[PDB]
Amino acid sequence: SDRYQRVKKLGSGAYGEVLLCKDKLTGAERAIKIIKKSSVTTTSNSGALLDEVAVLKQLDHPNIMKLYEFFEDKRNYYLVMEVYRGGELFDEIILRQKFSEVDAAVIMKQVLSGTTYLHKHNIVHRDLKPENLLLESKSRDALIKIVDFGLSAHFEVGTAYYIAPEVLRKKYDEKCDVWSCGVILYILLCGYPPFGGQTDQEILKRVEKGKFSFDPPDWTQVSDEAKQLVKLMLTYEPSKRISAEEALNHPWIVKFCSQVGKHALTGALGNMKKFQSSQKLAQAAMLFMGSKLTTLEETKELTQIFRQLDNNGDGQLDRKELIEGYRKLMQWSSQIEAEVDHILQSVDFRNGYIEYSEFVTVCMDKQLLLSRERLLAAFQQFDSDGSGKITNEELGRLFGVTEGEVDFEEFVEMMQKICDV
Ligand SMILES: CCN(CC)CCNC(=O)c1c(C)[nH]c(/C=C2\C(=O)Nc3ccc(Cl)cc32)c1C
Ligand SMILES: [Mg+2]
Repeated sequence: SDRYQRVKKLGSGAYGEVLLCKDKLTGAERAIKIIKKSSVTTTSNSGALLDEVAVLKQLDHPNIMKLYEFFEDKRNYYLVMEVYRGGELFDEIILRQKFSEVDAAVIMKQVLSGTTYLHKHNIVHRDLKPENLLLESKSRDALIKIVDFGLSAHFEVGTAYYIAPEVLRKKYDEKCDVWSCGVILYILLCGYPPFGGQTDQEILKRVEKGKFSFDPPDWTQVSDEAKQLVKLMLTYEPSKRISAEEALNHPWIVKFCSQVGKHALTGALGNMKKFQSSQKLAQAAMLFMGSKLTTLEETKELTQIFRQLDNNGDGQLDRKELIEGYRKLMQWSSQIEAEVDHILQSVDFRNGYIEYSEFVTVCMDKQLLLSRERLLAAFQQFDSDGSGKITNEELGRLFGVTEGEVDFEEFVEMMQKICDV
C-alpha cells in the first residue's frame, strides 16, 4: 500500500528499527527507520517536530547522512535515508597494519566538520559513537558519514564510553557531541577508552567523575597538540568545553591534515584491534541470545496460530492455510510471504498436506542455524591467537557487559542453555 518493499533489517537506531528497503519507483535501496508512535513519548508538539524534520531534510554535507523523505501514518513515523555500505569506521581501522597521527587527524577532521555542520544547523547528535560513523562505500576514498543524529528534543523512549557527564544529568546542549568526539579521538590515539570499566555502571561512574589520564607507555610519543586537543574536548564544564568548530580548527588538525614517521600509532592500533573485536563479540553474543529468545517465543506463537487454523484438529495444514498462519505471525505484502513459505516447504515437502509442527521446527531451526553463522563471524575476528577458544576472563568481559577455556561449540551451548535457565 506504499512505495517501498522491505528487504531485510539493517539494525537499530535511536527510537526504532532500520530496514533495508527497495524503492519500487526507481529500484534504489534506502535505509528506512520506523519509529512506532506507541514506543515514544512526545516531549514537544507536531509543529516543533516537523520543524526539525525540515532542517534534517536540508542537511547537505559530505560527512552527514542524507534524509530523503519523512512521512507518517496512524501507527508510525518513517525516515527514508541513504544506505552506506562501507561498514563502521572502527571495523575498517582494525584491518590496517599501520596507523599514524596523520590518519587519526584525517578521520577527525571529517567527524568534526560534520559535527560543526550539525551544530551550525542547531542539530545535536546526543549519542555520538563509533558505530554511528559509517563509511559511505567500499571505495578507497570513501567519506565518513555521521548517522542517527537528531530528534532528541521531540521523543523519549556498549555506548556508555561516549556519553558526556551532563547528558547523564539530562541538562545538556550541543557541547555533549564535542565530548563524544573527544572520547573517539582519545581511543584513536591510544586504542582504549578514557573512562573504562567492566560494566555500564562502572563506566558511567568514571564518566561522571570526569578524571582520565594519558598513561605511559601509550601516550609517551603522542604529539603535544593531540593531548591538548583531547583535554579541551574532554573539558568537564560544558560552558568551558571548546566548540566543534574550534576543535576543527585546532592546531593538531591543521598540522596533521597538511600531510607518519615521528608520529606512528602502532601500539594504539594493536589496542584498537583488541578493543573493537571484544566489543563486536559482545554485541554478536547479545544479538545471538536475543535471536534465541525471539525464536522460542515465535515457535510457541506459530504453534498456537497453526493450531487455531487446524479446524478438524488433525495437526495438518495445506499451503494456503500455512500462508494464512504465517501472515498471522507477522501481525503478532502477501507476495513476499509466499516466497519464504514455499522455500520452507522445500525441506518440509509433493503431498500438499503437511504436519504443521514439522513446518514450525524446520522454520525455526533455520533461524537458529542462521544465528550461529553470524556469531561465528565475530568469533573469527576475535580469535587473534590461533586457539579458536575463548578464556574465562575474556568470557567474563563478555557476560559482565551483557547481563579454564572454551571453544566455539561449547560457547554456543553456554549461551543457548542460559536462554533456558
Ligand atoms: C546483524 C548484523 N547487521 C547486519 C544486518 C548489522 C550490521 N549493519 C549493517 O549491515 C548496516 C548497513 C549496511 N547499513 C546500516 C545502517 C544505515 C545505513 O546504511 N544508512 C543509515 C542511515 C541512518 C541510520 Cl540511523 C542507519 C543507517 C547498517 C546498520
Ligand atoms: Mg487440518
